[PDB]
Amino acid sequence: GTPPKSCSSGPVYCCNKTEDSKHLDKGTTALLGLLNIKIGDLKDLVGLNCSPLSSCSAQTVCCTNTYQHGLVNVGCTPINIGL
Ligand code: NA
Repeated sequence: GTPPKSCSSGPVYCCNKTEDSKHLDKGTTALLGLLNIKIGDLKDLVGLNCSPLSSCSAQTVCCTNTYQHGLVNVGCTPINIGL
């Protein structure tokens, strides 16, 4: 029948690291600048080195956008796909 659903949009991502969009470190801010992502328009979390799931030992999040094969994700919120 219906398949299981979690994120309203996109797949569940497994991200090595997540950061508050309003407290990014200087390295992450620079990388986003390099990608021409406008930081002031971001909400929630930024994920770095993210891959979509179809098991994750790091952070499982739902994101609005993924860039450069998951180097950076934006609009990410924590999600719990377990019990
Ligand atoms: Na762990």
